[PDB]
Amino acid sequence: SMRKSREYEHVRRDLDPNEVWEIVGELGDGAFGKVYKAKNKETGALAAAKVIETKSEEELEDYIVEIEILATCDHPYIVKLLGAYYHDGKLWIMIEFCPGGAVDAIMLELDRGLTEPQIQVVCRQMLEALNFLHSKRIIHRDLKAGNVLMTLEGDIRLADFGTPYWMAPEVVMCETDTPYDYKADIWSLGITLIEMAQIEPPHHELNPMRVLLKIAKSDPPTLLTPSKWSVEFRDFLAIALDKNPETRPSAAQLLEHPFVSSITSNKALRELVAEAKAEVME
Ligand SMILES: Cc1ccc(-n2nc(C(C)(C)C)cc2NC(=O)Nc2ccc(OCCN3CCOCC3)c3ccccc23)cc1
Repeated sequence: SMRKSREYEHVRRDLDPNEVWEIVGELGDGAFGKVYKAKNKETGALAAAKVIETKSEEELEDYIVEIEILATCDHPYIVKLLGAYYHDGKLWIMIEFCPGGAVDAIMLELDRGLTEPQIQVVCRQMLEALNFLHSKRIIHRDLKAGNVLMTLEGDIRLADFGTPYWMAPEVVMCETDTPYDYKADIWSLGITLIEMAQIEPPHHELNPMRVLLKIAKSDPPTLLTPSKWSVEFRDFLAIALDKNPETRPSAAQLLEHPFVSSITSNKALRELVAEAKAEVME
């Protein structure tokens, strides 16, 4: 047999998105692609929409993988799928708009890194989400501050905009599957905490040519000024930034670590997003 133009479970090809969704503007960009802000026709709910110019039905089948993953990952600390449409020769993906901004953009505008209680909340929530991702046998593979988006309410939304300062050593060294692929996120998480503490990641100052080398041959990175930080934090990094994927701890194991195991309030991150919000206009 052979199938032509299959009907995908979370996609509607029988309806224009412009019936439901009003294009309000361009949400900036990098080298990611073409993303747009949009308003709901019935409710006025804000959302972000990306559009891809798919030539063939073989291409379309590739790009919908992102939709299948987004749909199956319904969790309080992960971007949330609202819908997908395939109209004309354009695939539309939409998720709930995030008005806090990426954690790195927050750091840029304040010209300062996060405080420790700020880092603790991000860490605990990132951990809750990774534990869920690994629950579904899904690996992120590109964790960094730029993929941590913020709401005004105080909670993160984990994203992925699909140079390698956050790459795990076993992945740097690889020349070719393995039972400890999920662990690579845990290295990247650790590098993300240092990025959040010091604005930039380790080895930021080097020729990018040298970065894979440096990561392969160096001892795990540590905080530039340990005295400024808690013992719980330094210890957390030490066991998270383990070069052996086999002895590196799971997301679940770290949740029990005293650096995050008593964090219940999201307050410090509510307070953070507000400062950033207040300095947008002045
Ligand atoms: C191949 C592939 C497969 C899966 C993914 N993938 N995996 C995840 C998990 C792991 C977190 C569940 C998430 C994603 N994808 C994303 O999070 N992708 C996106 C990033 C940034 C965006 O917009 C910019 C930000 N914008 C403005 C602020 O408010 C939020 C929206 C997006 C706008 C609309 C639709 C998707 C967007 C990625 C790639």
